[PDB]
Amino acid sequence: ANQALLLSYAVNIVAALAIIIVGLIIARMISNAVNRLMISRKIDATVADFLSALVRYGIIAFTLIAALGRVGVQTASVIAVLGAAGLAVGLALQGSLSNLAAGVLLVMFRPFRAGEYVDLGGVAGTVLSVQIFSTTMRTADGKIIVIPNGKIIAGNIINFSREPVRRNEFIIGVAYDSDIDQVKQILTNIIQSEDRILKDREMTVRLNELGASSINFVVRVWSNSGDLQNVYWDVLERIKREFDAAGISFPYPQMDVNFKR
Amino acid sequence: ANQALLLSYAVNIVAALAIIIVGLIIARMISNAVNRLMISRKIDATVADFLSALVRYGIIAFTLIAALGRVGVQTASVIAVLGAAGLAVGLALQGSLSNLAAGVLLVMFRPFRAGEYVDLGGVAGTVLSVQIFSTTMRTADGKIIVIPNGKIIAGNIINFSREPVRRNEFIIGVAYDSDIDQVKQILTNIIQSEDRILKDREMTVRLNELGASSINFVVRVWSNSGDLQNVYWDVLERIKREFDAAGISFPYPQMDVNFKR
Amino acid sequence: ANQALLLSYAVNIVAALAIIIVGLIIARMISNAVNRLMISRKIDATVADFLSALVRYGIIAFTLIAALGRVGVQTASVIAVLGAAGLAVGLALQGSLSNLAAGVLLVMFRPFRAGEYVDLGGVAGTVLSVQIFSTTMRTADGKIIVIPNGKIIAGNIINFSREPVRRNEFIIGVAYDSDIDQVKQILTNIIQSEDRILKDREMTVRLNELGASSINFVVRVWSNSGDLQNVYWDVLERIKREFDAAGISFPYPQMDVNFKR
Amino acid sequence: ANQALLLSYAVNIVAALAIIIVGLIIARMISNAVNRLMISRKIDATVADFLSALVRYGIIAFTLIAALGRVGVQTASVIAVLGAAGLAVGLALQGSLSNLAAGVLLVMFRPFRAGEYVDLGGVAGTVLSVQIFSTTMRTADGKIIVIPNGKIIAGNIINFSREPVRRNEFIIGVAYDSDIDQVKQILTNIIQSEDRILKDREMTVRLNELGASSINFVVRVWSNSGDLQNVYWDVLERIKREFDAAGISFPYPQMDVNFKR
Amino acid sequence: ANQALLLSYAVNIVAALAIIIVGLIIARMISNAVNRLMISRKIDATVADFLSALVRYGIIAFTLIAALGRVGVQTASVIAVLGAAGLAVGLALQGSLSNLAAGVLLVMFRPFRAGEYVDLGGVAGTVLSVQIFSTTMRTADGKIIVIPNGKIIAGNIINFSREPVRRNEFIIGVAYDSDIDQVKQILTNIIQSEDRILKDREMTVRLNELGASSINFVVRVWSNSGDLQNVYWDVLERIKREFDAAGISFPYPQMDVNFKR
Amino acid sequence: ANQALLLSYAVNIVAALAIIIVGLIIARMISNAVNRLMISRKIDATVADFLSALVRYGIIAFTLIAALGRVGVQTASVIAVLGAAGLAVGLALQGSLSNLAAGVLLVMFRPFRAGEYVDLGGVAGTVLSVQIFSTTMRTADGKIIVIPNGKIIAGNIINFSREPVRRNEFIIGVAYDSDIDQVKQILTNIIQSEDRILKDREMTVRLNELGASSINFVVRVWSNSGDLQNVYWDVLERIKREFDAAGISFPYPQMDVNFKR
Amino acid sequence: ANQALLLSYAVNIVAALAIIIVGLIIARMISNAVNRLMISRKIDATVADFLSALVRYGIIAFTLIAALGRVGVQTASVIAVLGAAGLAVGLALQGSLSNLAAGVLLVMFRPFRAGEYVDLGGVAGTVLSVQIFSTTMRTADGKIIVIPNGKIIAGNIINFSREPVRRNEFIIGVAYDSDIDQVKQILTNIIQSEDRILKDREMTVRLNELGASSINFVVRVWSNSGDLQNVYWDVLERIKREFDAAGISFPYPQMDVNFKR
Repeated sequence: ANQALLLSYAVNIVAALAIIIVGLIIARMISNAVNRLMISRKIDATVADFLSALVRYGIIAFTLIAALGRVGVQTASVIAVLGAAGLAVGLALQGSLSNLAAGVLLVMFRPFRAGEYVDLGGVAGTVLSVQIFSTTMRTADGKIIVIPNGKIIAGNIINFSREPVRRNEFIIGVAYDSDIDQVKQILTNIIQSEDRILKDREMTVRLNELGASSINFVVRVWSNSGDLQNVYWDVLERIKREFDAAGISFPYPQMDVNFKR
Repeated sequence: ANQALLLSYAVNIVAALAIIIVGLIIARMISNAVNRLMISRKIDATVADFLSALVRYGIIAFTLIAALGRVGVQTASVIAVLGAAGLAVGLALQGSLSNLAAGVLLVMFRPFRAGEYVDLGGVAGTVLSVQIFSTTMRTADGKIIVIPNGKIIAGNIINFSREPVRRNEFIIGVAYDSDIDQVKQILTNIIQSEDRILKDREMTVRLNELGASSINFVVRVWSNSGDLQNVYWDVLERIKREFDAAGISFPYPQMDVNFKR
Repeated sequence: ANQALLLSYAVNIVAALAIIIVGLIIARMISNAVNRLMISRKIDATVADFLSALVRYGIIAFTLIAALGRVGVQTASVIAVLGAAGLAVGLALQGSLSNLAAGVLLVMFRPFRAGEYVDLGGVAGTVLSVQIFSTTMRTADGKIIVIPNGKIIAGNIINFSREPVRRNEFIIGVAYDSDIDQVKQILTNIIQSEDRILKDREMTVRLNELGASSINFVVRVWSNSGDLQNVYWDVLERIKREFDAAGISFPYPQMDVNFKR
Repeated sequence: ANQALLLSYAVNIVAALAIIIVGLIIARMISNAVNRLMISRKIDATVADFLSALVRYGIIAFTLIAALGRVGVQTASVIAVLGAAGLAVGLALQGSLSNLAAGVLLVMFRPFRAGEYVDLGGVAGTVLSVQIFSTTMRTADGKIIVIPNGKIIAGNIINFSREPVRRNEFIIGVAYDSDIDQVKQILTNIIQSEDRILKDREMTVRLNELGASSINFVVRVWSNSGDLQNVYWDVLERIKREFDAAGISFPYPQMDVNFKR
Repeated sequence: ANQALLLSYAVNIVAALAIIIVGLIIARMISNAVNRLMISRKIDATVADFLSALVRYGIIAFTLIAALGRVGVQTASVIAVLGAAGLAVGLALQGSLSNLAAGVLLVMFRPFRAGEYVDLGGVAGTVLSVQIFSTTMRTADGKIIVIPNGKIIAGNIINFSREPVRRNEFIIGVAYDSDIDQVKQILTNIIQSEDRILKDREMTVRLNELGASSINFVVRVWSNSGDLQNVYWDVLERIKREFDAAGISFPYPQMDVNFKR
Repeated sequence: ANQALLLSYAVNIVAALAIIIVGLIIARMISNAVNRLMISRKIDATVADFLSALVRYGIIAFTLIAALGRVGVQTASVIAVLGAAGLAVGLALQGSLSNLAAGVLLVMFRPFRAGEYVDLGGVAGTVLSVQIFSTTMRTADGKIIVIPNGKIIAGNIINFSREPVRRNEFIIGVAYDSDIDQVKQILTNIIQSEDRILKDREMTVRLNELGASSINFVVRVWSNSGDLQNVYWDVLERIKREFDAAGISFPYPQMDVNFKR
Repeated sequence: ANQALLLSYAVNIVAALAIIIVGLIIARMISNAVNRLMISRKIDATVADFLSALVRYGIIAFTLIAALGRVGVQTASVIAVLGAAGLAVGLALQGSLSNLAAGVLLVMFRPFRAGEYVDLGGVAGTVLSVQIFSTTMRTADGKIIVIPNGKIIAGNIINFSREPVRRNEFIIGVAYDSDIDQVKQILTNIIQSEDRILKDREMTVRLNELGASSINFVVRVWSNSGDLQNVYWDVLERIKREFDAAGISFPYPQMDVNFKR
């Protein structure tokens, strides 16, 4: 009956039992605290129960393997398996965490605001709100699109309404017989008569190219962002009316045919 | 016959034997408990047996290498191999775990509900149900599509029926000789006569562009989500009837030919 | 001639020799057991021999480095190299393991069954069987396609025959001079005369759009899944016969030509 | 002159020298054994020499750092660097190892055999042989394609000759004036006169659609895999001859023109 | 009542209590310091509070597990879980960190400057500013685009205004009957009359190809970057005027028709 | 003045100083040896100096942290940082190492040889040489393409000249009025008159399809690889001459027009 | 008042204080040295200050946790967090490091030189210089493109000017009535009259195909790299002149029309 080694072993076993008992009570208390906190705010019953069960299982596994290590059982392989499981969970949650970080960045740097008409990688609409994981926008068609923030941060973010002034472009295709200077002066008169077109900005009216069936002119004018569509429609209808009155004819697809027999 | 070192070795070997025996009985008991639990609920026989065999093999490997470590055999390489295998399994299960996390997020944030007509990255249909891993939707054609939740969370989620009001768009192509104001007033009268078109929303009737063979007008009106298709059909048929009665002719593809010889 | 340290060294060397000898016999016995088990069931000779050789090499390396560690040679670098090799093997087997997990999920959740006509990401066919790694389907052409389960789980799974009722769609292009109400009533009579078209489902017969050379009507009717193709063919032939009898003419590509000189 | 600590240090230095000397002789002997084994079979001189040099360098590094650790120099950073290098090599060899695993799977499950005409993700040809890393197929053009097995396992594997019976499809475009029943009965007579067309399989002869310039019929018949092309050619030529004899005319692209001025 | 082991245990427990108390006060002090520093500069209240809470939780977890380790509870599994969480966070923040590094590189090497018209992988505009994470450019249309720096560093960066001289290219399509030397000399005279075209640079005027309906000439001239568009427009209008005066006719799409019956 | 612990500390400090001094001299000697070896063969001065500096810095860091560990400073965090840096370097060099492994595989298995006309994923040319990292080929146009070996190993490798015999295919489009048997016999006579066409291989001359404006025949013949282009040209010119002599007319795009008004 | 354990604790605390003080002075001295070195060469003030701050923070964290470990506080979790941060930084810098390695390889193997006209994955231009991270090329248009070296190493590198001789190809489309031998002899005479066309290289003049409206000949000739464009232009203009003189007519798009009513 040794008094040193046996007492050391008794200390080890009592310490292991204390460790496991304290771990059990700690897991129970933290489970109760988490349940109370989740009750204190909005939460789903099923998801909250799953979360509490998962954290309880984790803590009881921790204390069980700690007691095993104190007893003398090597738990290095169990630690390796737990690390592998944690890495698997991290890889699984990589996407959601990346979306969360992207949402944080979007909140911080404010590339776009609520109620701001923007285009995000092929989808354009007025932003309603930005959440932690994904934004919500309403298209001009009236559809609702929910875009995760990670793919928003990736790629360009076109902000339409950041600049108060935007430029219109008109492609006018008239017949080759039309008088170049006459067309240019008619277009210039139309541009001058318009009050919503900025006068200090460049007003480009030039012959752009020679198409297959027509000669294409380019008309580039700037206007306020909130009036661009109306300016475009007004200038287009005015151009059509003026060309019809002045005899300028928009040509149909031309063709040159040669007869055989 | 030493009394300290030999007794220490005897303690080590007896402890190793106790560890392996306890590990075997623990593996057997946990296997029985898992089998009973899987019997208590719905499970496949083959899959349940494979799962029980895998967990049994894992636990017996744990206790065997623990006994080896207690005896004195270094098991660091075995731990390295087991960690590599765990990492391989984690990488393999990354996709399924990501789908599970995405499904949890879809349940939580509720981007779309059951019975809600939505479009998910090129496929549109009415959602039937959302499971842990994948959703199910029925297309308007009547087909069933099962979409994993990970690729739903990735990319945009178009929700058609979230907004009660959606906008229609009509592209009317009439001949260049038609009277612009007459066409506009006919379209406006048609829009006014329609009761299902919202009057407080913007009712756009403008000349949109000058096409190759026709002048294109744009007609944009809003209506309730549940009547959009009928409104479109009614307005289209009414437009055709009114243009036929009023003499406005939709032009066939025009061509200008010039003869040689 | 010391009696403590030298005896400790003798214990160490004898223990190392015992460890390596036991490792060799254990490797031989497990190799024999694996060979016997592989003989007891279906296996390839070359692949089984390679597997047995690989596991034998692994076990002998384990016991050799364990003996080195017991002797006193540090094997941490060898453990690092073995861990790197295990990680490389895990990355290599990631694809096959992912396919296995996907196959397990396909068995469990049963998105599609054997003999069920489905479309899987661009390939459509009747499923023959689902294996652990890949499925087999026969296309309507008669071809055999083997699809790994991972890419099945990734992306949508269109199930054609899950819903007993599917909807047909007919696009009828008639000349602009045709009477809208006459065409609609002829189509409605044809739909009513058909017994295989469900009457309780919506039977849509509306003017869909105004094409370049014709006005397009939309005919949407539902029918049983096993009769959809025959219903389509019958309705199409009936429509052609009725339009030919009633004088409704399907227009050829129209063109409007204007002569110069 | 202490007798315990100094003797311990002498033991340490002698053990380190023994370790390094034994490591050198072991590296030399294993290098000789590897060289002899590579001589005993087919190998490249340059590649074999590089492999032997690499393994020799690895073993000498192992024994050198082991001697350093025995002396008392901590080699944890060296172990970290070696682990990083091993991980880099594993990532580099991931592709080749994945190809090897894919080849093993292809050998095991036998999705396709030698001399079997298959299509593998856009390339179709008769398989010549399957190696450890890549297969070889000959296209019908006579070209040789070497396909790595990893990208074969990824994606679908279309096996043309697995099913002894395949289905042909004929798209016949005849003028709108042609008699539907007459065309159907002529096609049916042609199908019946053919002996290589399976009679127990479905023989589909229906009006498929109404094209822009013609009405398209669908003819679907099954035949043996080794006669499909000849059956197609024979049926096509027979159809042309019968339609020419019976007056059925395949229409050229139709056009409806309207004159102005 | 032992005096060595019990005193050692008392030292351990007192040291653990000291460690946890010092950890708590250190966490509180560093939280106060971080809050003060964030108050001293621009910061969001919510984000700053979340950051302080996260760092406080991290530090208290560190000191709690340190106290557990001092007491004697093994915390290796907790360390494994914390390492997995850290790896998950690192993978999540990989994108933002890559953008930060790319922005640093863009600042250092200066591929483009503010106010410099450039094209970045499909989007072209004048750069306004470069931030830590993303740049801002204004397109010629007037739109604002925010581009993350990582995708700028990836792929090419076209710098339009780095070179003071750029080359124009004119594609002139004239009828086959036109005189080649006459067209060449007219184009050369037009090029010579232009003062904004560099004379020391190559002035290419050659017959480029034989098109379907015309023979295409290539005109390549260099000019200053700030005058390229005006030079193009002037040369184009001058070419049209000179060809109209000289009788050179730009041909409409030719066609050769042959009559049957 | 203790004689045990103080002497132990003196041993520790002297051992640390010896370790650092030996590390410095070893780093210097290995740097000199590496510089001499790089001088003995072809090397760049800048790259060699950078490599020597990097290895010197690595070795001095190793010995410095080893001396710190011997003194008693824990260097685990430094080891963690060094491991992270090594992993970063491994990820950076992954691409180059993968190219090296792919080049080794290409040398070993010999999918293609020097001077062998092959196509490698969209680029076709005659291979000049294969290096450790990338190959070089000359296209038929005369251009030089350098292809990294990794993307060669990935994807298919089309070897044109591996098979001595390749098959030609001729698509002949003749008018619908032409006599099928007459065309077939003319083509067969042309095929028979050709001596470079293999007679034992299948010589396919069949009516392939019914095109929009012509009936398409398929002519498939085999020939030696070194004469395929000349055989194609000769057969094509012979076919044109024979059809022109025999009255068979290749039809221009047909059109059927119907007049209105 | 014990004299062994208390003196050991005093040694530990004094050693910890010495470690932290030495760490602080070492961090300060290395910060001063780094600042001096960065002053001695070109550097940005902001970036240099950030780098010095980062390295100072790293070193002070190292020494602080070392002092904690010496005192007795376990810092394993802190080491885990630092390792996670290092891995995150490594993943972030992976792209830049890969670009650096690719640039080193480009310098070493010299796939292309400065002033060498090459095409790099869709962009072609004359290379100006190659830096550590990215190259710079000027397109023939005069634009400047900066290409990171990683995407240069990935994918093919087309080197236009490596081969002194390149081959031209001319596609000549003449009417079906033209005499084949006459066209061939005219083309051959044109090829012979050209002195810049290599005579020892193959001069291919054959009928290539039968197009919809013309018969296409292929003309393939080789020339020096620095004269290819001029040779092409000269041969093209000569061909047009000779065909116009000899009566050979390049046909316009043919059409065969058939009249109804």
